[PDB]
Amino acid sequence: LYFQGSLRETSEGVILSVIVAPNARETKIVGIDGTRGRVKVNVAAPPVKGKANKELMKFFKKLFGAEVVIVRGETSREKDLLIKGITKKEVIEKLE
Ligand SMILES: [Cl-]
Ligand code: NA
Repeated sequence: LYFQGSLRETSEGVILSVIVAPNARETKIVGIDGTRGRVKVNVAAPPVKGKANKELMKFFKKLFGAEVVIVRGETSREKDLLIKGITKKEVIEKLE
């Protein structure tokens, strides 16, 4: 997997662009959507009541060891996550 099309480094940190597939057995990175420039993430939650947002952010805060917030897409499948205070190098190392 090449994650460089799904990330950009901003003033505040790194914006990781994902597309969520809900209702999964396990939350996990499964591939790259190159048409969207987004990481495909299976999410073990239903897509109701913010449960997929909660699971998604829990999984990524654990992975990066950084504050993760949804900056765009709270009610979309295509969510942009700001990982505050981190470089793109560090995020790519963690995604790999
Ligand atoms: Cl910027
Ligand atoms: Na949700």
